[PDB]
Amino acid sequence: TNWGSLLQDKQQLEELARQAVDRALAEGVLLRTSQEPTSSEVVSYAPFTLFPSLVPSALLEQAYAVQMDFNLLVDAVSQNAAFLEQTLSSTIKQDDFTARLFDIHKQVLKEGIAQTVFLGLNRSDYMFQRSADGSPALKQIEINTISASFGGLASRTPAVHRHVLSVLSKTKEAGKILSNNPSKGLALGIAKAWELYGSPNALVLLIAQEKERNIFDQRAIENELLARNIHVIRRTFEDISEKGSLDQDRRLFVDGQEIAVVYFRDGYMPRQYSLQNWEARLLLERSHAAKCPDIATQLAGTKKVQQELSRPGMLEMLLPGQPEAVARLRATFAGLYSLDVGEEGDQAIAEALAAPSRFVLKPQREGGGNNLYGEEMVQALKQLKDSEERASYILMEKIEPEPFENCLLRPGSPARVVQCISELGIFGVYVRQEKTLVMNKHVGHLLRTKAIEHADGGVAAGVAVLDNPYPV
Amino acid sequence: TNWGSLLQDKQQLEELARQAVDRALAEGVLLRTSQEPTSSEVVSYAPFTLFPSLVPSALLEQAYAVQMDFNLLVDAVSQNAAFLEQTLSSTIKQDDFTARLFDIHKQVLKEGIAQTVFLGLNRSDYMFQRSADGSPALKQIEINTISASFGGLASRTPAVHRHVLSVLSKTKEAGKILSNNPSKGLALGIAKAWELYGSPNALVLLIAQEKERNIFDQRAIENELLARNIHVIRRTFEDISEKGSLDQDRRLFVDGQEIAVVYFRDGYMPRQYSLQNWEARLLLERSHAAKCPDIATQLAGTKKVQQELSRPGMLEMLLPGQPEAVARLRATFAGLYSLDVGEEGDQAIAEALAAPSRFVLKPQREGGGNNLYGEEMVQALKQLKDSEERASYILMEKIEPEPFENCLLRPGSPARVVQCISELGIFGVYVRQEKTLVMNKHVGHLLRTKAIEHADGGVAAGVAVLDNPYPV
Ligand SMILES: Nc1ncnc2c1ncn2[C@@H]1O[C@H](COP(=O)(O)OP(=O)(O)O)[C@@H](O)[C@H]1O
Ligand SMILES: Nc1ncnc2c1ncn2[C@@H]1O[C@H](COP(=O)(O)OP(=O)(O)O)[C@@H](O)[C@H]1O
Ligand SMILES: N[C@@H](CCC(=O)N[C@@H](CS)C(=O)NCC(=O)O)C(=O)O
Ligand SMILES: N[C@@H](CCC(=O)N[C@@H](CS)C(=O)NCC(=O)O)C(=O)O
Ligand SMILES: [Mg+2]
Ligand SMILES: [Mg+2]
Ligand SMILES: [Mg+2]
Ligand SMILES: [Mg+2]
Repeated sequence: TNWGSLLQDKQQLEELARQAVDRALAEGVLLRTSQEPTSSEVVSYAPFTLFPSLVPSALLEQAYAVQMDFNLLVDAVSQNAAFLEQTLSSTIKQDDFTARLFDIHKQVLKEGIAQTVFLGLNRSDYMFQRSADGSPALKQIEINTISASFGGLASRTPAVHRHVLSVLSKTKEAGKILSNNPSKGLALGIAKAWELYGSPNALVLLIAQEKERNIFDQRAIENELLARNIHVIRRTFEDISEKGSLDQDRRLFVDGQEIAVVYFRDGYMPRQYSLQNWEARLLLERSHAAKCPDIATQLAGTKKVQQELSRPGMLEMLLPGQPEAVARLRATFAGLYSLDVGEEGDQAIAEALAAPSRFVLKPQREGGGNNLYGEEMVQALKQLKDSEERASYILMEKIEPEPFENCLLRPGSPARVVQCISELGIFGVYVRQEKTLVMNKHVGHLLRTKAIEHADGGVAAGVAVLDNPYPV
Repeated sequence: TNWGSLLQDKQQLEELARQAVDRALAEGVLLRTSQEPTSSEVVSYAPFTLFPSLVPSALLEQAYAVQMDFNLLVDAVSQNAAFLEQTLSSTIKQDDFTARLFDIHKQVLKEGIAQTVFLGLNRSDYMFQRSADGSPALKQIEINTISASFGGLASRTPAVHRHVLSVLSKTKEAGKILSNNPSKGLALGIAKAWELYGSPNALVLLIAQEKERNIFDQRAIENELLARNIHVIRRTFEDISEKGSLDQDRRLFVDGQEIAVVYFRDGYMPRQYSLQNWEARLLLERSHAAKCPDIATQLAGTKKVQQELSRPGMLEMLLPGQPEAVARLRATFAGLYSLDVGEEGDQAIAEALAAPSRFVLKPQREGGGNNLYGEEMVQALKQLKDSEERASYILMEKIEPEPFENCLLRPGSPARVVQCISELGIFGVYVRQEKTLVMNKHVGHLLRTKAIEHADGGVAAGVAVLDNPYPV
């Protein structure tokens, strides 16, 4: 178990790190370099821990047992239009980006949805909260419903931790690492959706920007598709505007080829959309191809929607008659507070101002680097208290897991032995034809770990690194 | 079959190349960059063809059916001391490098061989000669008995060619690519040798320079060892001099750890040895650890020894009573000429001077970039004719295979559609305890291809790229 003990001897560290890095590159745990995000002529290893972080087996089991419930929940939200408008009514007057996303959802609702096949590829993230007894409890940090990444690379890292332990003759521990293959499962969902669309020669369209350091993780899904004779074409929103078009039955065509599924790897942040990219996203949502996620499902992944769902009776109204599901889901909720104009918002603000190390302030963003904490959160709250703008955020109880030592490897920086905390993610996959759920599953996990000084996180954002859960 | 047809459309080429490269990096077909040969912080794909080159199945079968014979042959040569001294008697007065190798072999013979376990990991290379009928015939180019590389990377590229064909929906052709796993087999030989040495905690010592772009191909063998709980330590000759020592029973110790097998990845060229590296190689050959190859076996891989073995009755005297083996081996020999002082040497020189595009002039070197052809060969022959120095070389019939179009991918250069020729290699593995052959096998193949303008070759030397034999 204890890694700290293996991290005190320096010559041995340098050697195990050398071992890990070479095995990681051989297993395909790669990213393009930051200096040339459009080129695969040169690449490096994605950041990762030297050893797999210990994770309570019961919590890992618990995270897995609630994924099917969260896939149901996200899918009920995306279909209940009144819930989404009421939930986001205040956010959309203050947040341009949520307004545009919501406005596409509205135009689409208006014209009628062309698509008849629906699917979600997501990742639900949790932390381990020290509880009353002392028992760590599984608490949800967020749910990611657009461009849920790192499932390809995560299938490749276990071999890397087994290797590091083998070098030290810890064959027992090496043997306990869990094998994990999420990209197979994510791919199977797009496969199912393609099958159901029903056009033998239609392609899966992957939406990605040209500067994309994480191409290998996307290629992994493409490899699993390609093995089942489903072809993917990669294109940017700009490409869609120049070459995407709808036929008479609203079929999407790209370069004359028919698209069955639109898998988004881009478009979860405002910086990714110019005026024309917004038209291309509307164009894709208006089409008959299955969308991954469709625009409503992307709205279901907002932090505001997450906060609303914790209010008593909210789970019950979305998943009526499903009390055990309701319970599994609710056990994972930590404190979530609306900051809308009103008494509840005023109270949450006063609590955050009184004990700022215990809350996080979150805008309706995705992908890391956008939440506010401690000093910045305090300063922002003091300006937001009296502004309508407050409605663009939500406030949340900070989980503060017990820190454990590990060693982080990131290209270009020396191996770093430090106190770290992890975040456990479970990938979910579901597909529905009209209103019948045809596939609903969990497909694997992702443990992301970071050095203790980072309030925020995310691998693509440069903070957390890839890891594997060592069951204890 | 015909690749030329898929190489005429430019937008599609750029796209299949992009596909191949990304799949190649994901499968671990890597080299460190040339600018930082000591760092794995950044890497690229090893050069490779876009499609697998067509290879006559009968010749590929033939190359495989003679490997066990060549392993026997190389092993008989390394044990027959009179043959080696007589063969190399003239070379050693003119070639310092062969003199030093030979001198270590002599000192070791003198002190008596400490080692009791012997093994060879090699690669026998052939080209396809247009023959009388028109039928291509398998002809040996050389046999590589020291640092026989690219067996790890070759286990990884088939998935890459299957991918490229799959993208084009040629599932039939993709299905014909042969799976290949030489590093498993090479590793099994060092494993056998370690087993036989018999010390549970002794390590396999890999001799490699610090600047080594091909580390991943070496790590592949280390991975297979590590999976069988055999540990490898990587060290340079300089490290051996500073920290290697022999005990009383001539046991090799490195940093206090006992070495069972010495696997050479360096030391096949004079530039790799300073005066102290020469002492370290002698020190390792004097030891009780199994050597891969041992110094005599390295001498058995010289081009001069190859030339001598083609003389009538020479195979017969090395492998007495083995006529079918003799025949399989002899069928692969092309014309080989001694250039020693004397009538035969004068005649070969006159033939080479009369038709220089048909011969190659070879020094006793290894690894590519050292032979002489056409203009340089002619100029060298005119100076060597009357010199004692002529004995440092041998002359050989050039094989001129039919060229076929393929596309070569090399990092930093645009995909290049060109006429190419291939070289088929078969990896051999054998182990012997005292005088009993305990393992003798072929373990996989390596197809190396190059653009037609290159007289010479080799992947590490920058000319040939990795490929796969498409059986026709
Ligand atoms: N409630 C929380 N307790 C602890 N850390 C949190 C909490 N909320 C957010 N974070 C930290 O910030 C990171 C990013 O926040 P997140 O809610 O997941 O939004 P994003 O969609 O930007 O990832 C998390 O992975 C975690 O490191
Ligand atoms: N006899 C030959 N016919 C054709 N090409 C040859 C011949 N001999 C050498 N070469 C070319 O030069 C390369 C290097 O020669 P080789 O004999 O294999 O020595 P090295 O040990 O340097 O590889 C070969 O892979 C091939 O491209
Ligand atoms: N361009 C990347 C990044 C997308 C991204 O960061 N996705 C978020 C959901 S919005 C996530 O899964 N990131 C995980 C990680 O960064 O830790 C892609 O498709 O890989
Ligand atoms: N440093 C390299 C290069 C050694 C080398 O070039 N080996 C030769 C035998 S001397 C060979 O197999 N080379 C094949 C290739 O370059 O095509 C190593 O261990 O990989
Ligand atoms: Mg997150
Ligand atoms: Mg998120
Ligand atoms: Mg050669
Ligand atoms: Mg050679």
